[PDB]
Amino acid sequence: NLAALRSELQALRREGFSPERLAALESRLQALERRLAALRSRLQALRG
Amino acid sequence: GLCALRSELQALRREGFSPEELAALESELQALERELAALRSELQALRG
Repeated sequence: NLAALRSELQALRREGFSPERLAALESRLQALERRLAALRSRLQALRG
Repeated sequence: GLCALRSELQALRREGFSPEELAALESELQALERELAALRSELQALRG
């Protein structure tokens, strides 16, 4: 579902939408992914 | 994606992990869930 958000983000960049909000949405998406990866490593740490 | 981390967290509770142990993980999960819902509404905000 995250890649689906990236597809919608890129589609908005192709359609020439607001660069200020698409940039904040991109950096917000990069932050959420970098926090999901850390949350995966914590649950995985309980098994190794 | 994020759905697997929810199932991975719910399964830990099924494995005997008390809600106090996963409190840091369940609060980080919900913080990303609402982050995901906010990012989706921001997408509709541009198309709006």
